[PDB]
Amino acid sequence: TYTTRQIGAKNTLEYKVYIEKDGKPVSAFHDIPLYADKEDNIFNMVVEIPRWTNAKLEITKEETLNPIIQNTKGKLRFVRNCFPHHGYIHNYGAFPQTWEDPNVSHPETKAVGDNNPIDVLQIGETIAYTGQVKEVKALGIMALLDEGETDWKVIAIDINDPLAPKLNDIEDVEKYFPGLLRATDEWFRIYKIPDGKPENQFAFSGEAKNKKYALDIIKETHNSWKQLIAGKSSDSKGIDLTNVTLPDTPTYSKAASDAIPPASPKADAPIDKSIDKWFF
Amino acid sequence: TYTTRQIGAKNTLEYKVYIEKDGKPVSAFHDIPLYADKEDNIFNMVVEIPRWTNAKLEITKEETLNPIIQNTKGKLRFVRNCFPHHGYIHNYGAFPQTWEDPNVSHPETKAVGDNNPIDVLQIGETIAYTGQVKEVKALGIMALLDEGETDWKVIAIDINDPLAPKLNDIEDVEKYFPGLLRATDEWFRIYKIPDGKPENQFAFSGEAKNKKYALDIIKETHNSWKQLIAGKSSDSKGIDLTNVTLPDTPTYSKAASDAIPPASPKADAPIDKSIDKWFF
Repeated sequence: TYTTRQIGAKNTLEYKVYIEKDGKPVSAFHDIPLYADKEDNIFNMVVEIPRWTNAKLEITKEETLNPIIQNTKGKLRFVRNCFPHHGYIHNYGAFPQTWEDPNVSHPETKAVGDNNPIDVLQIGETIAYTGQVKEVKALGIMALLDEGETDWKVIAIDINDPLAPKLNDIEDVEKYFPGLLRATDEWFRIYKIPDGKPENQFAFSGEAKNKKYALDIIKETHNSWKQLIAGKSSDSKGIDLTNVTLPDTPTYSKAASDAIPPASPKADAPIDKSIDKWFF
Repeated sequence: TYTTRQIGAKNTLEYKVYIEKDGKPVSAFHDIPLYADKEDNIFNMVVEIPRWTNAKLEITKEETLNPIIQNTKGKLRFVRNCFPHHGYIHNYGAFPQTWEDPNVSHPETKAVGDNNPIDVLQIGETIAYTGQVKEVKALGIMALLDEGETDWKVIAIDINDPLAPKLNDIEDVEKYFPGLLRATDEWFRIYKIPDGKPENQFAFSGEAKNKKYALDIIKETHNSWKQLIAGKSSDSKGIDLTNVTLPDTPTYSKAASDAIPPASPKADAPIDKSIDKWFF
């Protein structure tokens, strides 16, 4: 996408993240393709959860979509610091341009699909870029069945980062990052534990596929989101489609950019000392 | 001790940390007792390595002692981010007022003793205070024999922090923080690995004692440092003893406080992206 605007905050509850594309705002999940960068190579992705971070920000329902500190009980959602590890490790992306239809769950995914786009986790040597739009190639794919919701795990890396031609499938890692697998598997369950959510239960007995399953899963991810733009296609379009990158959608308001107020970066808001808590 | 002055930096190489006691500077390892706070309870300690931190700062040879980013090869010493875990986890203290005499190693400590004071690691819910002088009670004690050097591990916690009357011995943790033990054991070895230092090899086959061994080990720690102040006592006094808290030492220059230039906190200096590296 390019650069983004920092809406001063980081927790408070006003920190509005807005990524900008070239010369003007943008829109993740919409104004963010994917199969870009050597169609026969990989694609770009967005970030909204740097490693070692108890914070969790998303992007949906706002206009152009943007990460945030999800709420629910009037307050920022801080992910527990599970004993093993720290806060949030893996980074997190969200191959924007896709949508996990709640219904349609393909074979081997009863929990059908969900709302939020797709979850992507890249093990890039460098930290995250809370909205940092960097490239990366898909490796393996992980699936997690939680609260009747078809969840999947994508493996992407900074194609530009070292270990490029080194990682091109699941097998690898084990040799390079032999401990990133099972390390991710659980960490997810307990992720809900200290919060009111016991375990989850990974799909496929608990095994993940390779890029083959990723590319496909990632492919049928955009299409499901593409065949949606159409207009009414989806019988349930609860979100902002508006896209100035598709003059073929009754939502091409290329004027929804200037409207976006200029960035207002303030300062990282202090986080309750409750976080940094190793929940065993 | 009280408050301290931040010598702007955090890495650059000018970040000079200087803790202040009440109304005036101080001196760790010297102007920092220990058996203070219910002689029949615990004692205070200093910090210089917050959890999840690849940075390593000490305090010795400067005047009043102060943490730093040890060098050796013209450059800040950044601890690897070993795969398992992150950067630096445990915090780290240094029951100032003691000294591990290079010679004299008691029975069960061939590698005799070393220089640096004593290493202390407290699992306080709250983060560290790079120099934060907080209380805490001693629990267990760990020893590590590396490069012919009698190293020990102290277990202290924010007596004020939760899990107080809960933790009072090694056994515990296992139930409270069942995973903090072995978690510390190694993490140390590989600590040198990605740097040029293979493994280490914990002492006592690799087992640690309880508070009993800690209190004693911690006790004979100060004495060894006390019987030193005397003056020449130690045949090798390579450091600054100057102490304005002991008008009984040819180094009681209570005037070494005003001299200390006022704090000059600047801003956290950017750290090479080389750090945040999970070395498997």
